[PDB]
Amino acid sequence: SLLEFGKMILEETGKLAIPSYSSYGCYCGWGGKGTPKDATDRCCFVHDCCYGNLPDCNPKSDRYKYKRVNGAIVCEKGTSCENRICECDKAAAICFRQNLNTYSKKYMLYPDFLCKGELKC
Ligand SMILES: CN1[C@@H]2CC[C@H]1C[C@H](OC(=O)[C@H](CO)c1ccccc1)C2
Repeated sequence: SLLEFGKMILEETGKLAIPSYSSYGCYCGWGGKGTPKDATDRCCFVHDCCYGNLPDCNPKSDRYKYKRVNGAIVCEKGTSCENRICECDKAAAICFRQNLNTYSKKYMLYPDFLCKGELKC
């Protein structure tokens, strides 16, 4: 679920999902179009594609379970949708962590008109 993803993001990065990642660049928090602005935005692009691989799943609301094995995220078995959603979220949280070194506040609340063009998954 979105709330679980937000908790995972905070655990991983030390940043609150809202507002650090809810309106960032062209793909974080609201998706759509444009060339991703930087590595963090590319994490969101891929996360959006990942959810897009699951047409008949409901990532915003469906809850999954996971544990930590030392720092590692381990998705625990639930329904097939839950397992796949968890793997999408885990990857995005790791990606955000890997790209904190280039996170830029200038991309928070990024305006929609600066995001044009389709980028295929
Ligand atoms: C799980 N749902 C999909 C359709 C709305 C959502 C979120 C999707 O893509 C996103 O993760 C983005 C954030 O990057 C998002 C946009 C708008 C609302 C919630 C999430 C796929």
